[PDB]
Amino acid sequence: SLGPQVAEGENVFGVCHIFASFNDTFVHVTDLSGKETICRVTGGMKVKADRDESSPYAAMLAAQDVAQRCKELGITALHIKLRATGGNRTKTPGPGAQSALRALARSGMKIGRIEDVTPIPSDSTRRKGGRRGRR
RNA sequence: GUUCUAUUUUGUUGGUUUUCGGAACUGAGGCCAUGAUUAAGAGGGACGGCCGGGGGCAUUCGUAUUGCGCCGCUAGAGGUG
Repeated sequence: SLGPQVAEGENVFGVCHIFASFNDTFVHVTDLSGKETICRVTGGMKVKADRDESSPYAAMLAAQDVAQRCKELGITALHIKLRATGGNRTKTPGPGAQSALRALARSGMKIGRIEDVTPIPSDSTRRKGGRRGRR
Protein backbone atom coordinates (compact mmCIF):
# COMPACT_ATOMS: atom_id res chain seq x y z
CA SER A 1 0.00 0.00 0.00
CA LEU A 2 2.58 2.58 -1.20
CA GLY A 3 1.55 5.01 -3.93
CA PRO A 4 4.67 6.07 -5.86
CA GLN A 5 2.84 9.01 -7.45
CA VAL A 6 3.65 12.32 -5.78
CA ALA A 7 0.69 13.78 -3.91
CA GLU A 8 1.54 17.42 -4.69
CA GLY A 9 2.10 16.88 -8.42
CA GLU A 10 -1.21 15.51 -9.70
CA ASN A 11 -4.10 13.50 -8.29
CA VAL A 12 -4.38 9.72 -8.03
CA PHE A 13 -7.58 8.53 -9.69
CA GLY A 14 -10.02 5.75 -8.84
CA VAL A 15 -13.74 4.93 -9.11
CA CYS A 16 -16.47 3.57 -6.82
CA HIS A 17 -19.43 1.65 -8.29
CA ILE A 18 -22.41 3.30 -6.61
CA PHE A 19 -25.32 0.85 -6.74
CA ALA A 20 -28.27 1.92 -4.57
CA SER A 21 -31.51 -0.07 -4.72
CA PHE A 22 -34.65 0.62 -2.66
CA ASN A 23 -33.63 -1.94 -0.01
CA ASP A 24 -29.81 -1.72 0.02
CA THR A 25 -26.92 0.54 -0.96
CA PHE A 26 -23.56 -0.61 -2.34
CA VAL A 27 -20.30 1.37 -2.52
CA HIS A 28 -17.59 -0.46 -4.46
CA VAL A 29 -14.20 1.19 -5.03
CA THR A 30 -12.35 -0.40 -7.96
CA ASP A 31 -9.45 0.66 -10.16
CA LEU A 32 -9.84 2.45 -13.50
CA SER A 33 -10.25 -0.96 -15.17
CA GLY A 34 -12.87 -2.23 -12.70
CA LYS A 35 -11.38 -5.74 -12.68
CA GLU A 36 -9.45 -4.99 -9.48
CA THR A 37 -11.26 -3.67 -6.41
CA ILE A 38 -9.85 -1.85 -3.37
CA CYS A 39 -12.74 -1.36 -0.94
CA ARG A 40 -16.40 -2.38 -0.92
CA VAL A 41 -18.57 -1.60 2.11
CA THR A 42 -22.35 -1.77 2.05
CA GLY A 43 -25.11 0.10 3.83
CA GLY A 44 -26.40 -3.08 5.46
CA MET A 45 -23.25 -3.96 7.40
CA LYS A 46 -23.24 -0.93 9.74
CA VAL A 47 -26.95 -1.05 10.61
CA LYS A 48 -28.30 -4.29 12.07
CA ALA A 49 -31.81 -4.03 10.64
CA ASP A 50 -33.08 -5.09 7.24
CA ARG A 51 -35.54 -2.21 6.78
CA ASP A 52 -33.02 0.66 6.81
CA GLU A 53 -30.11 -0.69 4.77
CA SER A 54 -31.13 1.67 1.95
CA SER A 55 -31.93 4.50 4.38
CA PRO A 56 -29.99 7.74 3.68
CA TYR A 57 -28.40 7.53 7.14
CA ALA A 58 -27.05 4.02 6.60
CA ALA A 59 -25.61 5.20 3.28
CA MET A 60 -23.74 8.23 4.64
CA LEU A 61 -21.51 6.66 7.30
CA ALA A 62 -20.58 4.06 4.71
CA ALA A 63 -19.25 6.95 2.62
CA GLN A 64 -16.38 8.13 4.84
CA ASP A 65 -15.50 4.59 5.90
CA VAL A 66 -14.71 3.56 2.33
CA ALA A 67 -13.03 6.97 1.89
CA GLN A 68 -11.06 6.47 5.12
CA ARG A 69 -10.04 3.07 3.74
CA CYS A 70 -9.21 4.68 0.38
CA LYS A 71 -7.09 7.42 2.01
CA GLU A 72 -4.06 5.58 3.43
CA LEU A 73 -3.51 3.64 0.20
CA GLY A 74 -3.25 6.90 -1.70
CA ILE A 75 -6.39 7.86 -3.63
CA THR A 76 -7.81 11.40 -3.33
CA ALA A 77 -10.11 11.52 -6.39
CA LEU A 78 -12.84 9.06 -7.31
CA HIS A 79 -14.96 8.79 -10.41
CA ILE A 80 -18.65 8.18 -9.74
CA LYS A 81 -21.01 5.82 -11.58
CA LEU A 82 -24.62 5.76 -10.37
CA ARG A 83 -26.46 2.45 -10.66
CA ALA A 84 -30.11 1.68 -9.95
CA THR A 85 -31.69 -1.78 -10.09
CA GLY A 86 -32.04 -1.65 -13.87
CA GLY A 87 -33.25 -4.41 -16.15
CA ASN A 88 -37.01 -4.77 -16.31
CA ARG A 89 -37.27 -3.38 -12.76
CA THR A 90 -37.18 0.21 -11.51
CA LYS A 91 -34.73 2.73 -12.95
CA THR A 92 -34.74 5.37 -10.21
CA PRO A 93 -31.69 5.34 -7.90
CA GLY A 94 -32.63 4.69 -4.31
CA PRO A 95 -32.54 7.18 -1.44
CA GLY A 96 -29.00 6.06 -0.55
CA ALA A 97 -27.57 7.16 -3.91
CA GLN A 98 -27.35 10.93 -3.32
CA SER A 99 -26.16 10.62 0.30
CA ALA A 100 -23.32 8.35 -0.83
CA LEU A 101 -21.33 10.70 -3.08
CA ARG A 102 -22.23 13.76 -0.98
CA ALA A 103 -20.71 12.57 2.30
CA LEU A 104 -17.50 11.31 0.69
CA ALA A 105 -17.11 14.70 -1.01
CA ARG A 106 -17.53 16.27 2.44
CA SER A 107 -14.97 13.80 3.84
CA GLY A 108 -12.15 15.24 1.71
CA MET A 109 -12.39 12.96 -1.32
CA LYS A 110 -12.17 14.63 -4.72
CA ILE A 111 -14.70 14.08 -7.52
CA GLY A 112 -13.87 12.91 -11.03
CA ARG A 113 -16.48 12.44 -13.76
CA ILE A 114 -20.18 11.76 -13.19
CA GLU A 115 -22.22 9.34 -15.30
CA ASP A 116 -25.04 6.84 -14.80
CA VAL A 117 -24.58 3.16 -15.65
CA THR A 118 -28.06 1.83 -14.91
CA PRO A 119 -28.35 -1.40 -16.95
CA ILE A 120 -31.03 0.13 -19.17
CA PRO A 121 -32.69 -2.48 -21.39
CA SER A 122 -33.31 -1.48 -24.96
CA ASP A 123 -36.28 -3.86 -25.03
CA SER A 124 -36.66 -6.05 -21.96
CA THR A 125 -38.45 -9.28 -21.09
CA ARG A 126 -41.71 -9.58 -19.14
CA ARG A 127 -41.85 -7.44 -16.00
CA LYS A 128 -42.17 -9.41 -12.77
CA GLY A 129 -45.72 -9.38 -11.44
CA GLY A 130 -49.17 -10.03 -12.78
CA ARG A 131 -51.15 -8.19 -15.42
CA ARG A 132 -52.85 -6.17 -12.66
CA GLY A 133 -49.49 -5.43 -11.03
CA ARG A 134 -48.67 -5.34 -7.33
CA ARG A 135 -52.24 -5.07 -6.07
C1' G B 1 -86.01 -15.73 -112.72
C1' U B 2 -87.91 -20.82 -110.02
C1' U B 3 -91.88 -24.11 -107.93
C1' C B 4 -96.94 -25.36 -107.04
C1' U B 5 -101.66 -23.31 -107.18
C1' A B 6 -107.78 -20.10 -106.97
C1' U B 7 -108.54 -19.78 -112.61
C1' U B 8 -112.15 -15.58 -114.95
C1' U B 9 -110.88 -17.71 -120.33
C1' U B 10 -110.00 -21.62 -124.83
C1' G B 11 -118.66 -21.79 -127.78
C1' U B 12 -119.61 -27.13 -125.58
C1' U B 13 -117.00 -31.61 -125.49
C1' G B 14 -110.54 -33.27 -124.19
C1' G B 15 -104.52 -32.86 -123.32
C1' U B 16 -101.10 -28.57 -122.91
C1' U B 17 -98.93 -23.22 -121.78
C1' U B 18 -99.58 -18.84 -119.80
C1' U B 19 -101.90 -13.68 -119.35
C1' C B 20 -104.18 -14.37 -114.40
C1' G B 21 -105.59 -14.18 -108.15
C1' G B 22 -102.61 -16.79 -103.92
C1' A B 23 -98.15 -19.07 -101.27
C1' A B 24 -92.92 -19.84 -101.03
C1' C B 25 -87.70 -19.51 -102.85
C1' U B 26 -83.50 -17.30 -105.31
C1' G B 27 -80.30 -12.67 -107.69
C1' A B 28 -79.47 -7.62 -109.41
C1' G B 29 -81.10 -3.14 -107.85
C1' G B 30 -82.95 2.23 -106.25
C1' C B 31 -83.87 4.86 -101.50
C1' C B 32 -83.20 6.04 -96.07
C1' A B 33 -80.43 12.47 -93.17
C1' U B 34 -78.91 4.49 -94.51
C1' G B 35 -79.54 2.38 -87.96
C1' A B 36 -74.80 3.99 -82.43
C1' U B 37 -78.30 9.87 -76.63
C1' U B 38 -75.22 10.71 -72.43
C1' A B 39 -70.53 9.68 -70.33
C1' A B 40 -73.66 10.29 -63.64
C1' G B 41 -69.52 14.99 -57.95
C1' A B 42 -72.60 6.06 -60.15
C1' G B 43 -69.54 1.96 -60.82
C1' G B 44 -65.54 -1.30 -63.16
C1' G B 45 -60.77 -1.19 -65.56
C1' A B 46 -56.03 0.94 -67.70
C1' C B 47 -52.04 4.53 -66.80
C1' G B 48 -48.43 8.29 -63.92
C1' G B 49 -45.80 9.74 -59.49
C1' C B 50 -46.15 8.62 -54.76
C1' C B 51 -47.79 6.91 -49.99
C1' G B 52 -48.34 3.72 -45.77
C1' G B 53 -45.82 -0.34 -37.74
C1' G B 54 -50.78 -3.23 -44.47
C1' G B 55 -49.55 -9.03 -45.58
C1' G B 56 -46.00 -13.22 -46.45
C1' C B 57 -40.77 -15.05 -46.99
C1' A B 58 -35.61 -14.46 -45.95
C1' U B 59 -31.68 -11.53 -43.64
C1' U B 60 -29.57 -8.23 -39.96
C1' C B 61 -28.99 -5.29 -35.33
C1' G B 62 -29.69 -3.72 -30.21
C1' U B 63 -29.41 -3.66 -25.07
C1' A B 64 -31.40 -6.12 -21.07
C1' U B 65 -32.52 -11.20 -18.47
C1' U B 66 -30.83 -16.06 -17.26
C1' G B 67 -26.85 -19.58 -16.87
C1' C B 68 -21.60 -20.73 -17.29
C1' G B 69 -15.94 -19.96 -17.39
C1' C B 70 -11.83 -16.85 -15.29
C1' C B 71 -9.92 -12.90 -12.13
C1' G B 72 -10.35 -9.36 -7.66
C1' C B 73 -12.11 -8.32 -2.75
C1' U B 74 -15.35 -9.62 0.73
C1' A B 75 -19.10 -10.66 5.53
C1' G B 76 -23.29 -10.49 4.64
C1' A B 77 -26.70 -10.80 0.16
C1' G B 78 -32.32 -11.04 -1.55
C1' G B 79 -37.11 -9.27 -0.25
C1' U B 80 -40.87 -6.44 2.71
C1' G B 81 -45.14 -2.05 5.92
